[PDB]
Amino acid sequence: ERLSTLIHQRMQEAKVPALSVSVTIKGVRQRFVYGVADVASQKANTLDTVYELGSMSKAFTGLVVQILIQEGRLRQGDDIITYLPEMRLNYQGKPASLTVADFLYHTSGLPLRNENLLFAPGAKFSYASANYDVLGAVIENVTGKTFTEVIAERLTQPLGMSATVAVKIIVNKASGYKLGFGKPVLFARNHVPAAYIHSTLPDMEIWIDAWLHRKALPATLREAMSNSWRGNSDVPLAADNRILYASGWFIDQNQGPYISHGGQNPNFSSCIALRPDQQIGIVALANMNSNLILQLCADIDNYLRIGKYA
Repeated sequence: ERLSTLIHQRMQEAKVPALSVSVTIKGVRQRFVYGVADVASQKANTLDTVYELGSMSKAFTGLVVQILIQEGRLRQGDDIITYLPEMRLNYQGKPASLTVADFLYHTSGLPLRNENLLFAPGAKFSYASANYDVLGAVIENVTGKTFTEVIAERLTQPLGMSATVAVKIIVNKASGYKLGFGKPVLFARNHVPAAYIHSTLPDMEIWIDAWLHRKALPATLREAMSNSWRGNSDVPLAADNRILYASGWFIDQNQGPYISHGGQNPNFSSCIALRPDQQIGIVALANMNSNLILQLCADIDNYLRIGKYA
């Protein structure tokens, strides 16, 4: 019957040592912080505990690419070769053509030179985490700066997300655990844009708030946020999935707009979901990789939408 029972039950069923969840609706927000950030040391999961975002880093990368487009320093249509001269890619026998968009929207067909594509670029949606390391490079080639600097310069400092960092060790970072019979501790520079932004719950709340009040930020950010939520429709959709991919977010119109993404690292998992017509923002951070954490934001959304999750 209760939101804390749902969250605590999912935490146990998923066997994640620590779970932090934040839920906001109509400007009322509650936090659910459970468990331990480090098992052996019995260090409690606190508001300060730092998590890996995994694929939820892609929304940060995607927003920056959008800011750069909004400024005229880039276009989605731009050939990738101009920014990454080295990486030429193959399809059939023929050297393929690739655009920034192909990376943003996961239509690249990446199985990085001398490589064969799974399909002609633009032909299909196929999620490849590597697509956003490519855009990490692009953002570097464009600004002449490091990804880490651009993220801090463009997004975290202006938004005041002090504990959020794209890392080129960080205290307060929870231990990462894997799952076998029982949970063994398991606690990559080119892969940070796709998967290695680190943040805290309060900082992810700030991020959620900026997206929920994006009409009241400086125009450059605001127009880039709008464009960030434009899903790519020029792909085949499956019979039971017509959801679109936008800049590091899944966009679903069913009982929507419902805007979301999961994070799935070796040792960490997470999910974020926004329903901006009701001012709903949900974020979950966990220190273990579980498929149930990925579904947790949708449980919470069901609970808010109809009072049922079972």
